[PDB]
Amino acid sequence: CGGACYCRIPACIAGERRYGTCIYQGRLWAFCC
Amino acid sequence: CGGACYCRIPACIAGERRYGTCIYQGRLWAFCC
Repeated sequence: CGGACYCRIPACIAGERRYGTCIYQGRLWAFCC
Repeated sequence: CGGACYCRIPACIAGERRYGTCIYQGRLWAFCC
């Protein structure tokens, strides 16, 4: 629980920060932790 | 708990499935959940 990350379009959730980009299912996403 | 996934080189660990790819700090990683 915690210490991990997610992919989100268009942006990360308030409280999180964008650390890079995901490539998933042929779309680009924000990589958020 | 936030995100549940990680970026790993070279591959995911036990208990995980690869969902895509991360672009992080100028390189490519396995996106694992």
